[PDB]
Amino acid sequence: TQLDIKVKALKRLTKEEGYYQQELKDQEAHVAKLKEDKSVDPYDLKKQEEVLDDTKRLLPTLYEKIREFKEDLEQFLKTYQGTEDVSDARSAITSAQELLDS
Amino acid sequence: TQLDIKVKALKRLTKEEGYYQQELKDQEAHVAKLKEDKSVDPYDLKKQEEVLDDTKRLLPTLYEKIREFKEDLEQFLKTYQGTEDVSDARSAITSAQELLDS
Repeated sequence: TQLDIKVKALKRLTKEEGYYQQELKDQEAHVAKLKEDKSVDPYDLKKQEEVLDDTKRLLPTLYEKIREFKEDLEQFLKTYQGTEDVSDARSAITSAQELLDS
Repeated sequence: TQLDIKVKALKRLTKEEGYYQQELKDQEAHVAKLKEDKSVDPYDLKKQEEVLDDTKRLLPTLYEKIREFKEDLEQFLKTYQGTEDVSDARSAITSAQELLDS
């Protein structure tokens, strides 16, 4: 059903954001360790910093799509006359909204 | 040691590529299913295709960094005089090279 497709599209986008946020947190820990050790060569620290920057640039566009996907689902629900239970859809919208606000 | 830092830097990049390659494979499976179903609204399919395209854009820059990190490690080894066992380094270089050649 179209409802099901729109809900899964959003649920899968928010799950991916979580996945990417794990990576980003793990990379920052690694850069923190190198930055704290003054015996580390600035070039080896830079290689790692430049990689973090790349990962980070991914998030902005991801949040742009989470918003579109959320708005799409919300607009679809305002005129929905079907018989399906829309609780999962509402719950998906709330979780996405929480993320955008955080 | 500087050797260990360079080896790890590279090994973590090749492990990241594998992670991102899983995400990509899972997204194409999803888009594939929506593309076969002709009952699906062009816009819902498009939402998914656009996301796939983004995921893909991430790989090229990732391969560029694997090569740079590979070359940095290879260059470091040409003049290495330490006492550490460099088998792990050579092994890291080989896996990275396989990836880039595939």
